[PDB]
Amino acid sequence: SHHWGYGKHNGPEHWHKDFPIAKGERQSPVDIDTHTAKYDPSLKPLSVSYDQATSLRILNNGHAFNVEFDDSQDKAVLKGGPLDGTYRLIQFHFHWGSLDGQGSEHTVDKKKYAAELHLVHWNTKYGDFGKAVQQPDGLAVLGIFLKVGSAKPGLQKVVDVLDSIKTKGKSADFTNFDPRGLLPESLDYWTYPGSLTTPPLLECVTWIVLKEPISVSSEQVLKFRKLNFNGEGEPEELMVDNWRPAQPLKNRQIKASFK
Ligand SMILES: NS(=O)(=O)c1ccc(NC(=S)Nc2ccc(F)cc2)cc1
Ligand code: NA
Ligand code: NA
Ligand SMILES: [Zn+2]
Repeated sequence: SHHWGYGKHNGPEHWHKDFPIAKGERQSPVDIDTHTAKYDPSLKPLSVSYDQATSLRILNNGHAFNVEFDDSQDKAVLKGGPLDGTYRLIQFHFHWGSLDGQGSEHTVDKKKYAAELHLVHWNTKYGDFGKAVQQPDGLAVLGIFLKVGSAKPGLQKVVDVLDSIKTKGKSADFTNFDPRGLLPESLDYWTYPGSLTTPPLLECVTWIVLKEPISVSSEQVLKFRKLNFNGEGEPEELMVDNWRPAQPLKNRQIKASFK
């Protein structure tokens, strides 16, 4: 069984030994150089259709926490933009720092944000998530930066349940959560082909990274930082700095949806 994480001994610089694709040609995250990304008039309008989203549960997996959705039907889907066809929401999670000056996976002109939200969707032409991650167009991840400032009211229900899932393997019922409350006003975005940012690092993702960050309060992010990577009863290792740094861009171009 694998033992990867974010520490010195098991962090991103070690992942390649068990997961050689770590050094592949389309790894994520990347730095988004805003002066090299080009506006693409071919991109169709982005469609985020979350009205019928059905959240179920929140889980501390020892790496982050996942808010999981019922994806047994097209209840919450992402379409348009660079995407061909229909991508179903399965879960969201975050990456964050020990300090407000770090935490995001993607960077913007080398700027690190305090955190990054990933809304994970799978291409319904492949039938199930497990099949989709074996395809180069299997997933679409909508990435949203978080900066510290004013509180995000739509985040507070997530913050308040974290006390109940402090340690690895703990879960809690998490019904009726509306992920629309985590979006910024603008859907302007950058897009490029990449990968999962954790093991197994599969090169199956179309990344759609929104330009406009959301603002969360210091108190909200402080509560993320009280989570634990460890299991119950084990020595405490605070769940902080669960982000992979930027990877080589290699042959890829980042396209902008906006002028
Ligand atoms: N940070 S991320 O790139 O958005 C990201 C999104 C999703 C996942 N993996 C999930 S949900 N399960 C999974 C399990 C077994 C596999 F073989 C493959 C994937 C990891 C990272
Ligand atoms: Na677009
Ligand atoms: Na915003
Ligand atoms: Zn992620």
